[PDB]
Amino acid sequence: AKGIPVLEIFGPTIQGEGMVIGQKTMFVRTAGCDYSCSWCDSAFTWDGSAKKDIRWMTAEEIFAELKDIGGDAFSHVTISGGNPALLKQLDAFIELLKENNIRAALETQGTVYQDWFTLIDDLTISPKPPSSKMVTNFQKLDHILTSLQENDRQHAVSLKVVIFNDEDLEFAKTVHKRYPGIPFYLQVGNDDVSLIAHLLGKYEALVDKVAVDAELNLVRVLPQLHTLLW
Amino acid sequence: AKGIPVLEIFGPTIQGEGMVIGQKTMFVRTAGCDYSCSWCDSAFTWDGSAKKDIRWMTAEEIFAELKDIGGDAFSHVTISGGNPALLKQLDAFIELLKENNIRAALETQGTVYQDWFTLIDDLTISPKPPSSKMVTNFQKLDHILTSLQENDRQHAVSLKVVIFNDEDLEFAKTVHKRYPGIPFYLQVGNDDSLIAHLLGKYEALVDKVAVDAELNLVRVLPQLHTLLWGN
Ligand code: MET
Ligand code: SF4
Ligand code: SF4
Repeated sequence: AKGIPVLEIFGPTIQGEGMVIGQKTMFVRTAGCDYSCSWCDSAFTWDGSAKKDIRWMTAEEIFAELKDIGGDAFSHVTISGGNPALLKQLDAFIELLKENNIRAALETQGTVYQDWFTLIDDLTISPKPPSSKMVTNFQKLDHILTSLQENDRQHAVSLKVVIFNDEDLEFAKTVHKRYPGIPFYLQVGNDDVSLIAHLLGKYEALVDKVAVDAELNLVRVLPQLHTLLW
Repeated sequence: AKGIPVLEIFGPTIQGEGMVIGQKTMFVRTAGCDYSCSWCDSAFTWDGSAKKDIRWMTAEEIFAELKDIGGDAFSHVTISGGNPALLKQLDAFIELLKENNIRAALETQGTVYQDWFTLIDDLTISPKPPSSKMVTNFQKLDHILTSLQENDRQHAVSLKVVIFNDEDLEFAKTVHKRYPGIPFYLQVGNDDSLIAHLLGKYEALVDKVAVDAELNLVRVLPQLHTLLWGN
């Protein structure tokens, strides 16, 4: 259990949200989360239901399976969870992706810092809104973004906040106004219920609210391309 | 100086494609295109259908109307056409946007180069595929990207090639392999329900790139503005 807890490896596919939306990438979803958000779409990563399905793999084993699935049709890998920032062992895998000249992306809610953050080309910090029933530690969020700006990583970091209600939108203003020099992405909240027409109505409704708000000018409102496709 | 040929000024809205998709911005559409692409969705910018509807405004007049439409709910302006690169007069309007601390974006096919290219925060070079029946001058395209990489503007330039068939996809490989360092974008072409048809075209384009080894550092995106409001 000294390796990397891997849950699923699939691709190539398109990143459907965030800073690198549309990027063709391979996904390596790891296990473990320090959050228990109310609308966690990947609860199996932390509730223990997929504990038996965990495959503790080394860095070279993950890369070998990435080549058996993606072949040579990928140059970008996305690590997700869960909260992959909880795993310090990922440093060996992120370093392995760099040796093979492969760009790496990762999303974390911003509760724990790792030294290998400086190696991520597309680092997404995603603070969770109050609708998740999670308390946001802005002190730890400050330390992470400050450490990234000191290590000359501003070009690789973005902020993404999912919006389910008007209270989440006010939370996004607090995060955006606190870190003005960081690209800010607003994502539409998904409520599992022709859901494609229901989602474009939710996306357009969020765009209309941001269009009239003067405090959310340097933001990017995006939907989830994956849920619209599949 | 000289007035800027403006066709329409609206916003705030979101950018629906490419380098800064989803970015809230104000659109300032200029007139004049040195191309005549067969599927030009903005034919009125160059065919001469709306010569009377052109307002030759100065840099201060355009910025004044931007504040009347969007007020303080915008910090990003996108210049579209047409081919705004044919207008040297835009240097005054872009400098005015930088003075007011406003980011600027522009998309051009990449024929003519201007000095104010170094002032664009989100510059998109969009070479046209063979389906446009246009001839791509790669010798003239190399000059633009070389000038940007010399003026330390590689962090603000991207390539975007719209795809309608398999022949356009092979043209995107030639452009992507010719400029590896520049971020590359693939966009779905619209035949012009429309929404359910474009998703099938976007899904089909994703499946083709998913098994392609030459188009790896590529972002495949549709037209978001068409999926919400259509034509
Ligand atoms: C759909 S990928 C993201 C899943 C989950 N919201 C996370 O933070 O990892
Ligand atoms: S951070 Fe993501 S994976 Fe973790 S509980 Fe929240 S939604 Fe689920
Ligand atoms: S370059 Fe763009 S605006 Fe100009 S003719 Fe071609 S499609 Fe139309």
